[PDB]
Amino acid sequence: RSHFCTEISEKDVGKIVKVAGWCNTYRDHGGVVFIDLRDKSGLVQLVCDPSSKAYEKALEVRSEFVLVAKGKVRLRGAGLENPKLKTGKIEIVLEELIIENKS
Amino acid sequence: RSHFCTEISEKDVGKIVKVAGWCNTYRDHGGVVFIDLRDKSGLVQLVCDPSSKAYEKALEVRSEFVLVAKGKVRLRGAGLENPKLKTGKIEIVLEELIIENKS
Repeated sequence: RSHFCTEISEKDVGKIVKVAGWCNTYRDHGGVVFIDLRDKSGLVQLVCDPSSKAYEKALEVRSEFVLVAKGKVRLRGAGLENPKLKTGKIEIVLEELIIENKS
Repeated sequence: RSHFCTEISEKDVGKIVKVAGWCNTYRDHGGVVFIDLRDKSGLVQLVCDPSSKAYEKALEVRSEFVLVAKGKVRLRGAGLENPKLKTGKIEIVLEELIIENKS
């Protein structure tokens, strides 16, 4: 059972959640993949590094790809909170990712 | 295998296709459900009537819900073609539908 993006907050840290949406922004810096996932409610940040089983799939993501993602909620890094997002204090550590469109 | 929404064309008439996207517009008229499904490639029309197994699920659709749909491609009926859309000569008769968000 999924959450809408903005139903996830600092209250959910430690929980495993499922979200479904589309890629608003994909970013890759220092080997770490950051995906802003958009759904009807708004945005949540997915984070994936090479130790995750989802990483290879995460690397194929492009803007507007349809994604169904599962992972654990955690706080964003020190000084990395985004005050303009409802979910801006947290991110989802990506454990599983399905790209519903082709590759 | 999915097609991107606007990869579906006249050459696909009669074939079964799978598409994934979000609801751009939901319309219900005369008991028939019309969904403009949007993905990275653009829009395609899904059509669903009460004789479809996917009808009860289709009734739950709202704008911006993430959908994964399967159905048969056909020509839009005479006079119903929409030349303002790439896929405007065709539509998908909905046979199966999954709503990936909570509905």
